[PDB]
Amino acid sequence: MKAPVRVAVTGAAGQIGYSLLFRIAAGEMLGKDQPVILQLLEIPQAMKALEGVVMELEDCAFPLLAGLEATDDPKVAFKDADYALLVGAAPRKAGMERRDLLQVNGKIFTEQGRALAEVAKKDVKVLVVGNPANTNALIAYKNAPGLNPRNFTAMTRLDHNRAKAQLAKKTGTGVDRIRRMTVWGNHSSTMFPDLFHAEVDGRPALELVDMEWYEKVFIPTVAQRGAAIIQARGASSAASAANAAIEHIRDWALGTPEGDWVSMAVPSQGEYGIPEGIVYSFPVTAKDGAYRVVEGLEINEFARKRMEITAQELLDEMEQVKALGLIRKLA
Amino acid sequence: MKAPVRVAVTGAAGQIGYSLLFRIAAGEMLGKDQPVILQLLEIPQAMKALEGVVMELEDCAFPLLAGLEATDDPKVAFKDADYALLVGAAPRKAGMERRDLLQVNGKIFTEQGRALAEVAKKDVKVLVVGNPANTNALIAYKNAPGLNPRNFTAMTRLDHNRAKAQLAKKTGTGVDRIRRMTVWGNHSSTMFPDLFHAEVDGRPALELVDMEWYEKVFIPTVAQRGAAIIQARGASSAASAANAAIEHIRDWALGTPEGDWVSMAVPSQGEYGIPEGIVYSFPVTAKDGAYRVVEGLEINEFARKRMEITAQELLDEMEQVKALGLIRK
Repeated sequence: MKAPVRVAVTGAAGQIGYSLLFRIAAGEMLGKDQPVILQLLEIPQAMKALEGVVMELEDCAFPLLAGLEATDDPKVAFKDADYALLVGAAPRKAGMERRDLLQVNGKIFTEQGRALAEVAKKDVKVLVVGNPANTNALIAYKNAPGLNPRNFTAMTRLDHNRAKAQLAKKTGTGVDRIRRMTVWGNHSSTMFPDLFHAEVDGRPALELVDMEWYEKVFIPTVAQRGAAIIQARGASSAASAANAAIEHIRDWALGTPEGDWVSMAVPSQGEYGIPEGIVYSFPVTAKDGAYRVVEGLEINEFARKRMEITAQELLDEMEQVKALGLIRKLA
Repeated sequence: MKAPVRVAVTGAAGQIGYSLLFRIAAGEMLGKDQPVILQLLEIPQAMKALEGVVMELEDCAFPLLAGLEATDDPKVAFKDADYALLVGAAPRKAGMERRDLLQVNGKIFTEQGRALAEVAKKDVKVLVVGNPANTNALIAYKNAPGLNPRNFTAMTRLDHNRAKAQLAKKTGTGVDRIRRMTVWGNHSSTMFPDLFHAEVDGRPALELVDMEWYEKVFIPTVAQRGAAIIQARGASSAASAANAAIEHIRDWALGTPEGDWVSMAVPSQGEYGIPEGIVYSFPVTAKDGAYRVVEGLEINEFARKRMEITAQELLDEMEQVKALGLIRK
């Protein structure tokens, strides 16, 4: 009964894409009743590989895959898009330093932001996965005049899920009984996983674990988890990143469970005193493609200090992209 | 909710495994009401990577993942297993001839068949994915005394799906309207994709495409599709292979759609005159862990010829393993 929606995915031949696209086409992101048209973008040098990924998608005989098109043109990939998952960012290349990376990312997200504003649905839901996600999302929305800034988000859901997994393991409880986890701030080493409002089968997390464990073990382990995957596998955490992306879009589009919330990095409107405009991870609830920051939560000194550190890092990143003229102003 | 089932997967840190485990844990193989305990096997040198895969699975916070354990011991991985997906086979190392590969696979699938027979559930459902799948399944079940040979299968579902995809493309129809595709025989270059019974939106396939296209374009293209993916991506078709494994198990454990059938390589009981014992792909319907070959189908000359060629290849393969004393002569 449902008309197809168009889902654009960039970096489509890369490792995250390879773990992402099949689950999307299977109906895992937007529902088993929702046909999808996949509009896939790569850089020119990866188009040959992308055509291979297209063949594999065909070879799954997915009943919900109502359309499938690969392109190297963002204005084609984003045409009439209902969702856009911006996975492809500047590749790490030998010789490239931070400022070089910033400029390449600046070009990518300026171009993609502009393309989205020109050709996508006005209510396109955008998720930036490619690193540095929060600041790339800022560049994208600032260069998408005519689109609601709050339709641009960045992914902290992988950190959020990692935090839930660590808490479940420590408390010996099923991860499905962990609620109200929050990761605040930047998708970076300064992220703040918040246990002060989290619940384990209805019980406050900090009645089951102590502050020493929280500070000395939990926080660093969540921060280092991406590195841990690389050390073990010799490859980055593509499958769990793809899972997190699916969950981020799914919970935004289909809604968060009653009594629970999720983490999403979204343009700040001053909630919790976070500077307006920076893309900052907040606890949020969602219903029908719209989300709201969960306000009213008590913030103690431990939390405030960490929320402020990560806010400042985001402000520093913003100043650097402002200095490169990638955005005019934060406000 | 259903009581949890134990799903064993070998080669669990490899490419097919990486595309397979997350969708199993998400409930895509056995249903959204079916919790799964994943019991993962790797060779010792891959255990470090497998622990990394374990961490990634944890980091997905899957509500249905009721247990998760990694091991290098088949008797641990297969313990109380309800399903066993045998993905890891002999790796292609420089300097190894076919005979060397056969010896290594013989060891692997003898050991795993014996382990399954010793420690898995008596009704464990087994799917061999690792190449050469049909013959590896033969070695496995022949060395699995006390287990129903009919519970040992090999995967031709990827060829099946590729065939449906090609027919949908050619006819300009949705792949969801392709029914009754069959791939017969070996998962090899001699496999036979059968359009004589296939239907496109209820219409016989061969009323929409002609025999010239079938023989000259369709068959070679399905046969070469794995090579096509490698040439394009620089890597094998891991994600679509994983998808095919999931569907093979899903349609077997749950059931095939009314009026439709799927392809599964199963130990032959002489259906269609196919020699007995060899693991051969047939059209089958299934439900609740049991399949039945669709019998009574009209087999014309074009089909018969190709069905016999691939049967003979499997017989030759069987004679190879018997001569190495891998199964009883």
